[PDB]
Amino acid sequence: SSEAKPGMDSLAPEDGSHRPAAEPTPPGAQPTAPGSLKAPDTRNEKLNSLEDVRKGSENYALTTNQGVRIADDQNSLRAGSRGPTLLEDFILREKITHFDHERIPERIVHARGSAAHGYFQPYKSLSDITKADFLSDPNKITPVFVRFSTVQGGAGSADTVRDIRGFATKFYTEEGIFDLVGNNTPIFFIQDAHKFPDFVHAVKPEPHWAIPQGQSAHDTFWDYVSLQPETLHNVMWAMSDRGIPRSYRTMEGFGIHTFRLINAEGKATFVRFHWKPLAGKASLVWDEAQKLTGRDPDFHRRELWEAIEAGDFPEYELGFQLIPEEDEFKFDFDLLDPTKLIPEELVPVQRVGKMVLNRNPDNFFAENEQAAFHPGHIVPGLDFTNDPLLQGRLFSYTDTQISRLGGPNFHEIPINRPTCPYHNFQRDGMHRMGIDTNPANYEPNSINDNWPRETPPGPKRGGFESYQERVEGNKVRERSPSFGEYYSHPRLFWLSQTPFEQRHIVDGFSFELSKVVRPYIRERVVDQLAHIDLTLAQAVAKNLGIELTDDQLNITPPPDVNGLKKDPSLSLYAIPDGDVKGRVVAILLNDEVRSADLLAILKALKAKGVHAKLLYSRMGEVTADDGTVLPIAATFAGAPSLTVDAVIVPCGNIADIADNGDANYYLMEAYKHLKPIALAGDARKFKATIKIADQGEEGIVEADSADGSFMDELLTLMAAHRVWSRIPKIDKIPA
Amino acid sequence: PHQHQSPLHDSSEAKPGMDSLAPEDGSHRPAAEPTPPGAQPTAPGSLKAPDTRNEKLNSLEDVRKGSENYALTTNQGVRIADDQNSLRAGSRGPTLLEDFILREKITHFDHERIPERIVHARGSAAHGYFQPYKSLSDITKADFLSDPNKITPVFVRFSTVQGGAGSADTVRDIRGFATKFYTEEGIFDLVGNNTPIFFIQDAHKFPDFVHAVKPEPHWAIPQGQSAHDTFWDYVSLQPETLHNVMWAMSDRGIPRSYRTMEGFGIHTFRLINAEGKATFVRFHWKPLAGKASLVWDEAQKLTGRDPDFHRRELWEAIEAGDFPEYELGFQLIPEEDEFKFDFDLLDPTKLIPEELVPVQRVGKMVLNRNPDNFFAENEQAAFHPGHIVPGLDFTNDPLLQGRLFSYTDTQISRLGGPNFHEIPINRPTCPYHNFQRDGMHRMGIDTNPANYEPNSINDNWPRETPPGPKRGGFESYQERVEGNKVRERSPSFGEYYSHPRLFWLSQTPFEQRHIVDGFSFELSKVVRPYIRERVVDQLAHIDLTLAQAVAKNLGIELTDDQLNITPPPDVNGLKKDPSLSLYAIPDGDVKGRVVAILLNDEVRSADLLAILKALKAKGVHAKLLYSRMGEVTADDGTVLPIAATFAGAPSLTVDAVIVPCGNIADIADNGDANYYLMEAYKHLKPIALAGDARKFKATIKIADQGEEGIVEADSADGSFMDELLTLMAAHRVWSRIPKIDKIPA
Amino acid sequence: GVRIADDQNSLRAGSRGPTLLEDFILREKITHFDHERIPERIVHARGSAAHGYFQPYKSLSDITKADFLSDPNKITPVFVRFSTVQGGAGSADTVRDIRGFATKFYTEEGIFDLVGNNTPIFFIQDAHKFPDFVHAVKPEPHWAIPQGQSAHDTFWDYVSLQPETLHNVMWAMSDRGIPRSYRTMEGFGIHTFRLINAEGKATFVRFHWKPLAGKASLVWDEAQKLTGRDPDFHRRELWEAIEAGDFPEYE
Amino acid sequence: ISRLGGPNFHEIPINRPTCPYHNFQRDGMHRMGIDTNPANYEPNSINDNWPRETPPGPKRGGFESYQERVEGNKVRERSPSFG
Amino acid sequence: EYYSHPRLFWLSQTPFEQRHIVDGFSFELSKVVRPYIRERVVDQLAHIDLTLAQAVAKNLGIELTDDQLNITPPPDVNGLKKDP
Ligand code: HEM
Ligand code: HEM
Ligand code: HEM
Repeated sequence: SSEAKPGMDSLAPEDGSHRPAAEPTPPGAQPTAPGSLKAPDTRNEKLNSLEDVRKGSENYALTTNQGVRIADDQNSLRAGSRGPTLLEDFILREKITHFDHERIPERIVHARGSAAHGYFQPYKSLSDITKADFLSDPNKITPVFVRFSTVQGGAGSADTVRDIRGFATKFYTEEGIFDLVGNNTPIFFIQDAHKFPDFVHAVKPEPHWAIPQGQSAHDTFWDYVSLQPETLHNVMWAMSDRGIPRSYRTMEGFGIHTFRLINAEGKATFVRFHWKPLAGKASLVWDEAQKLTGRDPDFHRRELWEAIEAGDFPEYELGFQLIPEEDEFKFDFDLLDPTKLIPEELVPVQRVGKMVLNRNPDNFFAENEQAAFHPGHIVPGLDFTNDPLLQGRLFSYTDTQISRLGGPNFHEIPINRPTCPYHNFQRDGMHRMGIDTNPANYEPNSINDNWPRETPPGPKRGGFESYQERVEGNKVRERSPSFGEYYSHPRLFWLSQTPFEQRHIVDGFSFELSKVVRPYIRERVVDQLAHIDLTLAQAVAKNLGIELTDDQLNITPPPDVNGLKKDPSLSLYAIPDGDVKGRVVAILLNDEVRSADLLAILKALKAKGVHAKLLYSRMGEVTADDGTVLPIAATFAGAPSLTVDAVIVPCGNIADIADNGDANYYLMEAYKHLKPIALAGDARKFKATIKIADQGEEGIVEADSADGSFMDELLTLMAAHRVWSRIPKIDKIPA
Repeated sequence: PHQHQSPLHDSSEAKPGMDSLAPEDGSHRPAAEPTPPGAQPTAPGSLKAPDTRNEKLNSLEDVRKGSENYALTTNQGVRIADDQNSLRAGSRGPTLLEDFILREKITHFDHERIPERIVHARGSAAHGYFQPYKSLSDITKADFLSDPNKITPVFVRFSTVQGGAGSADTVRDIRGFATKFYTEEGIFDLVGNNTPIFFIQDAHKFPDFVHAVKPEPHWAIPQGQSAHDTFWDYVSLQPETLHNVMWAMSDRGIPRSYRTMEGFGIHTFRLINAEGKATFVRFHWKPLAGKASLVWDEAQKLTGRDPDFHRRELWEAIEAGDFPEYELGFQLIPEEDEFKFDFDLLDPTKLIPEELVPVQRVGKMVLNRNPDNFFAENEQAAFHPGHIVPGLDFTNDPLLQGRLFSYTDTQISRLGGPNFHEIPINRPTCPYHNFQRDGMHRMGIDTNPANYEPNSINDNWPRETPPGPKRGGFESYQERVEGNKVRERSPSFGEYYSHPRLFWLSQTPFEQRHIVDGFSFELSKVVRPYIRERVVDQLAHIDLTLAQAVAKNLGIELTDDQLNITPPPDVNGLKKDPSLSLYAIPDGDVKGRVVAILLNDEVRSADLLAILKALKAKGVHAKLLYSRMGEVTADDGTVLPIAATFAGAPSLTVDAVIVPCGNIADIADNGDANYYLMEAYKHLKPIALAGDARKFKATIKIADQGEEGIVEADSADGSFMDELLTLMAAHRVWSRIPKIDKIPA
Repeated sequence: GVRIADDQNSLRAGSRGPTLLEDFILREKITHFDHERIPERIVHARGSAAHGYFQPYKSLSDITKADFLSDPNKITPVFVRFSTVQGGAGSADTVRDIRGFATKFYTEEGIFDLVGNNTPIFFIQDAHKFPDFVHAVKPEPHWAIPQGQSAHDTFWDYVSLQPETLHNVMWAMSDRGIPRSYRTMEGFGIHTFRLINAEGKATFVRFHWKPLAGKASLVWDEAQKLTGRDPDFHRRELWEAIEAGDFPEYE
Repeated sequence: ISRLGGPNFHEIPINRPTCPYHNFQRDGMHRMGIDTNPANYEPNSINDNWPRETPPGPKRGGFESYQERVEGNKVRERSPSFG
Repeated sequence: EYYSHPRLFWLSQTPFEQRHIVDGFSFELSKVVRPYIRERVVDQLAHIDLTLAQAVAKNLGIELTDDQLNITPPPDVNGLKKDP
């Protein structure tokens, strides 16, 4: 009955094993913790400015929100032991009221997201092309807050779904907040913002039954796509492995729209923003990603948090595609068309700076959930263009943030606050934090000598002025004829893919269309694919039991994009960029592990910054051949192959795990998913479960012992991400 | 010199770069020192009195925003170049959707308003401090009452009840008097009214009573008035309302200032000491400035001439250094004495007569600083009687019981969520730590690994604190509860006429006349005559003299049966209690009062010098009035600045009128000057006439020999000013009442 | 009520010009879209519902004066929502959790809501502990992990320190925590309530829902993998059974 | 939106049109209207593209803005004619 | 009283249902990072049923103390050992 009474006092273990070490530790070594407790020495101007709202807990009394000390937090106030609860229990009512009101509306789109703190630093001054203060000095450090997201799913949906990913960066500049709100693909599905609710309604769960969550694999999405060919380009990206990234650290970022850079002389240069991952480009395979939404719906959120806790800081290079004003009409596509990409072969990405994400938040709700990004948040030195999708976004973000964040003072929520000064004549509104002392709440005023005052535009610390673009035309609701091309960009993307990426696009479309109940929708989508590429259209049609007509086989292919048939920068894997730091290997233990193998495996993995998870049939410990006590991180079922990048089976008492269904399935799944597998000594007997002949094959590392050559072979395979050459062999594998 | 021309006459007013617009002489800036009302423009508290400070005011510095020498920016910190124009395609073209500066500015403006308070929507607030006279550790373990040297910052909001946030101050209504104590052991809110009782007994009836008093639902009329059918319909059918109605119909319902009214918690609460002993308590606020009220005609007309009179007077008194001061008082009743009275201690429609249980002086509260921003500090302030601290507890009073639920519930929608305690004005100054998370507008960033208890992950922190003599956890007094679950009023509450009778007989004859006139005026506004008759029938159960006088004014004749109604009994042997009268016991202070001085084009400087010297010595303010603004020149050449016109600052706004000598012919035939005196005369205010100004006695129908309340002499001097200040100490000239009815004003 | 001529384009100054603030059609369409979401339920945010009817077998006037239970021919329309507890509105169906079973009875004498779960008991004894228990089971505050799972430190920390939770924990750990369908689980009001008859006599009562389809549950590996292959499995099965005429029935 | 608690303020009885109103807008706080349309987007084939756009015409036609000619640079500037 | 109702439930289950309860606890506790929490939960299970606690402990590499093996089972519920 002591559990139902005040107080329980000290409940922590005497050994202090409840507390995680405040130092970089590998994933699973320590319990995860709020950022300021895990890495207190990791700081920047924004993190430091948040100290005034940080609340501790240690050695403090439990109180009401009014500061009244609570004596009993286990019971309601009642008339007797077994009596009715009394209306006068203000402690119960305050505690329950706050609980009852915890939830706020989720984001209309990108509701599912994971965020981190970091910093940006430019390589050199960009004063020749932009007067933006954050890009003016190589020694200028700009704090950032980045949120990565899916699009369709709710805040409680799964991470490894097939979707476009959001990549939003809040720059806390000395001249205002700049939000770069992008996606992991260089194009969007639609051309004009007016269609945004139509497209979103089509991709989102269907209105009658609210199915499916985090999936475009349903009738309404494909109905919209079939009737709106402008969507075909982004659909091609979503159907590719781009739609299933391995991690937020292994995907690209793009602003999509052409914006303008404005220099001190007033010269405008067209710009498209890019984020290039230091970890390279890497994606999952469909079966692995779908099953991973089951085994770990928080996979990406977890991987992001744990990489930062390990010191494997996600790093991205900021890049600009720069086009002079006089080159506006030099391309086959309209620069203002967000369904069109600018090929890197035509306009190269100029590396401008680097962003490092080095600290997790303290409280997910207060920092991540309440963060408000808006592409309308630009600074002097930047400007918009007439892109009709960007134009509409400018209205949307401010409007949605009012209801989501409960009013017009959302900029006063700590995460959203600028670190630079902010002063104006705006007043009141729900939850007003700032107390204005200004005698005047209007301008022009004489009572406060007209302060705060306007600042003229200038080279630095000047007021914002829009680029004086010449506008000529009649007031029309009309799409520009220049935007009326829908097939060349999807064709360019398709031909830029490797044959194995092309197979994955075919399988992506085939799987999704098989989930469409109305067959005519499938047929209409296949007809659209025939206007892109006949090989793609035939391969999808075959998987759907659809036969193409003679007329469909005679469809003239769309033209090249300014002479380009393909661009290898559009492929995830064509150009190698694979880094092993931060990757994870499963190590399948047995009851009498050969310690020499394990010592060599771990030493080689550590040298490359590759993590390991020791797996067994149960938790606790196992004892090696030399007496070394090995702690078990998880079971074979607990941390499936889906969650790792490679599998290593060291030697020892193999008979212990040879007939274990879970051990054999672990290898079969990793095999099917094209993951590198390494087998030492008697572990080579597992080749039988994966149908591999005695002579072996590429992608299966094997030797008498785990040593120098063995580990170099496995790490080289890990640098290539997956064993693509294994694809013809997986179809026979029951996994 | 005084011919300042505008810096803007052309298209430059539509362009950026208007730059410095303040006058070169710096006359735009008010002096950051105590100044009398109207001497300087009013200003935010931190700019007017920067040296006036307390723990709460100091803790608000982190959210205070400046302005001087700063760039005009968006809420994102982006410097604005042009705040005069929208972005358009050409100078005569359409506004562009891409104008984010316009949209942010208009969005914030479009969302400025929040719901007003359901009741007490009209209010005025100030910062201050409380300090107890001595330790009260024998009766309460409350930290704020434990040491005479312990200073507790306060935030007080005074209010009306019925009217909206934009309604008038000098209405006939009950007034709210809410005090937020920022104690070291939590926030304690003492949420009271200016009368010792409420209209109703059980909280379940609160929406019925409020809906009846509020504007009628079909047409939303009347504002700030109980003078309508529904209110009197409810009163006529609910005799429990009669006691507070008597207070509302008296001059208590029309206070002169928030500084000149009493405050009461109404409910019996409990004080809990370190030994666990409970003592029943009723809270009182005793005004240092004494008790003073307006008269009906004066109050009603003042809602027109200055709907902001009380808000204004409160703000200016603090700016002048005439700080509102109130003594905290306790009526203490031992637990064993619970059933010793004719009335139920838990009945909020019953007062505890001071003759039976005296008010014990406990401490003093001083309001010494105005807020910086009315919306941020006053509008967003959230008071709740449920906000008690260890050393205090509730009782079973059925009105208090329901209040405990209401305040938290209303504050969620009014203040946009459960984090309203994070709004700067509402924040405790003492530590606050718990496992509550999220909610709209969450400011606090919790670093605790645990958001639950019991927990081992944070070694169970924050932790429960056992109850104790000081710094202990809150524990409810272990009151014995015995009875069946019932929706039933206690028979003990079923007495409605003795307390209204006690109040009535405690009033002076002139206060009694004002109660009769209050009821008569209000009931004359009721359209359905049967309602008037039913109310008169209720008055006959209180006092026959009262009922007959009201009935006469309404053309109603009392029946033989009504004339034979047995009067209600005394209250524990008391027929009356002089503490219930505003004026029976003198307590009139002159400091902070205002005198209108009616100037002429050639004022006798000797009179004006003597008048101003004597007023200043007593801390009485003066306003120099004339037929126009600017200046007038005295007989000796002294240049006199005019504060307002006769029409601009009417007699309603002042406590007394002085007319010095000089060129009286200049103002003798001025309608406004004569009406000024006629109005002040009708409203029973002291009037002083020097030399040729005595010719004004003809407009007020006063004989050559004069009368009490009219100060007159050959010149304004020592005796003249002492006579006027003695009249001002008595507040009004009650003896003048029989003469005012013939006055056309 | 204004007829729209073109729902494909924003209003702009020229075919490649800026969007104009005067496009009231665009702004209304985007404003509504921008404000579609409302807060999800604090608990039981993931749920699936259907319309139906209730009918008593005989008059229960001897034990209760409740009008909906007074006549065997009295048909009471119902709205039922089945749910999980921990997960968001976008979380998966076949998680290991307790299930909600809420019934709204549209009676002739007012709405009666029978708000129950698929287990006969709850985790805790006093409502004061509800935010403590919920915060412990929900995603951890620093990183908002895990979704739809009690398989994390804070939940088991609370359970280890609060033995009153053990009973409902046993039920959650059993196959009761992974039902095959909402049609194949029991329902309970958990609390003892009172029935009051016309003579004023009180009888203590505990409410039960007995599935006509019987009791059936998944196995853990299947339930977990099914949160991946079909996170909408229960919502789908409920909708489709109704569309097929295989009406969920409960006594 | 803030004064009336959401985007469905047109469903408040006084604000309701007396003429028909049908579109693809959904949800929002206090949604009164229960949409039966299988589609909540356009173009759609699942509901044969209904509700449909109406071309502008003499009566009962769709709204079209007057094709005013716009010529000028993007400026934050008062017209001298207003001075 | 916290153990007699969990025991009644446990004893009312089929051996395959009991195996599934053991596996439920084992899988969940394997996901708990702090080992002392797993041990404290196993200690609670020992106050319910020793067969249940031992089976969960084995899957977690936890060894029950002599004191834990000597924990007296909670009483039956009004004479019932099981309710099918
Ligand atoms: C280039 C095409 C687009 C991109 C790259 C994009 C990207 C994003 C991203 C990354 C977020 C989430 C930011 C966060 O982490 O909180 C988001 C939020 C959102 N976007 Fe966009 N978006 C696009 C187009 C649109 C359009 C056309 C509209 C509407 C006209 C729109 C309306 C919204 C809204 C309402 C939100 C939720 C904002 C909030 O609640 O704070 N987006 N978008
Ligand atoms: C002794 C009888 C009563 C007294 C002295 C009293 C006094 C007051 C005062 C002074 C205020 C305004 C606080 C401020 O300045 O912000 C107020 C507000 C209010 N009162 Fe009472 N009240 C009484 C009874 C009730 C009852 C019975 C209820 C309902 C159960 C109630 C509900 C409210 C509500 C809902 C507000 C608005 C508070 C807010 O919006 O922050 N009051 N009361
Ligand atoms: C016998 C124990 C309990 C049972 C069976 C139970 C059951 C449920 C169910 C089924 C719902 C979802 C109704 C729906 O489909 O919308 C729910 C909602 C909820 N429950 Fe309970 N509950 C219990 C205890 C609690 C406690 C102790 C509290 C708080 C003190 C609580 C607070 C809530 C809240 C706030 C909601 C959301 C209601 C809404 O947003 O409409 N529940 N509960």
